[PDB]
Amino acid sequence: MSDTAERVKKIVVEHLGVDADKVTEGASFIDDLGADSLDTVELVMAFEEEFGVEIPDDAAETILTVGDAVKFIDKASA
Repeated sequence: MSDTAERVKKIVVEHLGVDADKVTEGASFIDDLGADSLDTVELVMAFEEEFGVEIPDDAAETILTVGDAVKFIDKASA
């Protein structure tokens, strides 16, 4: 039913190569996936280039769980 969620999650599943079910709003790419700030940054950049938006650097710091990254891309998408 979601437009941005499905997109973000999809890209994450095709990029990370993990399960989609695991990609939930409360899914932290840091712990849930056991990744570091690096992974988060990379993902953010990918989505930014995919949708074609412009966000600050601090944004990557605010993006912890899927819901964060998704909500961000959707917010900047407008």
